[PDB]
Amino acid sequence: FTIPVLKISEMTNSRFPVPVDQMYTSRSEGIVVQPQNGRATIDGELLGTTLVSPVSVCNFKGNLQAEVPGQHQLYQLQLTNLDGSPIDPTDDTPGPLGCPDFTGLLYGVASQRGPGDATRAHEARIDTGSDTFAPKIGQVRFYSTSSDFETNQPTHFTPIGIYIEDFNQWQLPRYGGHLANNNHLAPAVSPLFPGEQILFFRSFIPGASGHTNGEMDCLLPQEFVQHFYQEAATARSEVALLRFVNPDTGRALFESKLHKQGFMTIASSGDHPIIMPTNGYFRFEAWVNQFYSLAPV
Amino acid sequence: AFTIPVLKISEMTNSRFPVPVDQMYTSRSEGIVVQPQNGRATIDGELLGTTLVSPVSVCNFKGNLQAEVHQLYQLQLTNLDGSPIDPTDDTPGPLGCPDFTGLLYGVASQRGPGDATRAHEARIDTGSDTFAPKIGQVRFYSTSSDFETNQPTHFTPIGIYIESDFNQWQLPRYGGHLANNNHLAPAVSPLFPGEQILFFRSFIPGASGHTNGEMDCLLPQEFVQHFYQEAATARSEVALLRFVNPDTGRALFESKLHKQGFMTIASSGDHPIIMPTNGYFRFEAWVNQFYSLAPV
Repeated sequence: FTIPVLKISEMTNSRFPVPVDQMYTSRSEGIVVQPQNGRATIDGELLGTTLVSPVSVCNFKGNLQAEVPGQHQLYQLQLTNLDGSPIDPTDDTPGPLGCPDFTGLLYGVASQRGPGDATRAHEARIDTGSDTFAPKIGQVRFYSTSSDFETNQPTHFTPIGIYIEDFNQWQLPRYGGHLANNNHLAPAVSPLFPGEQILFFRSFIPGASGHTNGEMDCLLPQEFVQHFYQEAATARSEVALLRFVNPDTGRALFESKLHKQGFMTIASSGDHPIIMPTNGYFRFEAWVNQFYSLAPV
Repeated sequence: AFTIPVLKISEMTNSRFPVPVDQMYTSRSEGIVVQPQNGRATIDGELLGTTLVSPVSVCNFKGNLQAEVHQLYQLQLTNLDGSPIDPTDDTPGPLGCPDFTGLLYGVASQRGPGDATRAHEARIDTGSDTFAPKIGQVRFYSTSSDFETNQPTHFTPIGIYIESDFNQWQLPRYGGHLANNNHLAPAVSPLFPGEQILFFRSFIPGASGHTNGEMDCLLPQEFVQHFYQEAATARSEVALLRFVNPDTGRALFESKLHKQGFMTIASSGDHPIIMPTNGYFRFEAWVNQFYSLAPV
């Protein structure tokens, strides 16, 4: 079994198409950690709405069906899957792969190519928390400060950041609209062993407006998802022991438990970033059980 | 031991622009020098040009909003990973720097003071005289004046703006109009008769005007990452590959993966290489540059 050699700064966030900024740990007090993107067993089984492509999460693609009545510069998208295939509500997923897994005002740019090679693009916002947001059945709407959009022309939404007018990275959206309950969701995760906390790979996504640190925590960097999908090595135990080492010194910095279901934990207490030498990276050490005792920090 | 990751064309990421690969494509490249700087990696694991491993960083910019030169701003670039720009590096420019000339359309965002944020459309003319990323000098025009001076700023790429036109094979002057490029990954071309380079093409978004946004890269970003990661020794100058249909069982065609980091096939003319969706490349054997490939 193996994990690719990568510095924190070479990692890609698996919940938003941007690099990882830092490792971070938390008590996650009063919160259910149940992301749907960046979900993969160390076995190579992708969960939730997780796809392998690292530049597709939070992107949308589909036909510009029409403009909603009354509301201006608010457009209705008829989604296809990001790879072009038609949206299939019968799939055993909460929603289309790469679909945002948080509630908030997603800021981005909607572009079109057509008729012919004619193109146009403008800022756009999609409220993943709005009642009408129903990507599971292909119904998604975006607001734009421009009316320069063609009806029935291929359209794509490129994500950028969050717009604050609120952004809740742990609040799952209703993939099927206000009249449907989510299903097929990757399970929530949490540390079960005393003194441990989940280790997150955090990024500060861009803010388009208002106040926000745009904190976005994912359980595994996208590269680990791709590697597990690719290797499909058998999990010899429920926990793969990793050890963060500093190639510069030869010094190892701390150990972490990579759980079979796809998340890491460390022996730590409180909400704080895990600051380490820039060239540090994780390496597989051995197979242990969930009772393995880790030294703090 | 050499290997290439199992991937469908639709699972591949373009190495010159942060978007998925749309299709394989081949060309005579008539009257054109193929010398991209991004997506450059020897099958040995040696990264060339301005190539980085991160798949979401190419064509992005980061730095301080130094000042206004009307709604034209001067950036004081840092490397994408935060480290200061170092012109002494043996690279043409900072890693991930665009390797084409044109009007790059995107969005410039800021966070600061405190957790205050703001973002607006922005354009960077990688062909403009002032464009000098090798020394950290880059400017962006925005239809908004809502930008803070001396606040961390980031440029997220999106597409091309057509008004100076997009030329995917014209390298920008990384050091500004008063300096010549250097440390450039070498140009590549097919040397064997009847062969042409096999490109991994994507249609990047158009922000305005007419354009198919064709962007051809020599290797999908995943192969760059894999070679960087494996660093397996090249037993010969050419790694023979086969594109197989897992559905059926048999080969569709063969391609030669050159040690320097580019592929060629036996083909003639400019056209897309259309194959069954589940098809993917696999390493077959080590051959020399004289290996004869069957057409198509």
